[PDB]
Amino acid sequence: KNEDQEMCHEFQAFMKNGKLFCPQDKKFFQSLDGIMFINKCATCKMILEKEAKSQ
Repeated sequence: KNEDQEMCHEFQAFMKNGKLFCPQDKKFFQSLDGIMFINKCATCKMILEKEAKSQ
């Protein structure tokens, strides 16, 4: 429920077995939703890199 457990909600689908390919179609930048997701993209990506430090 809280974003403190699943910060990546839409980008999650962009994860291929632990591989987050955020760089896909940022063209959405031409819109607010795109400007937003794109802002959460580069960020949602580092969210996965954090799991690599736990193990």
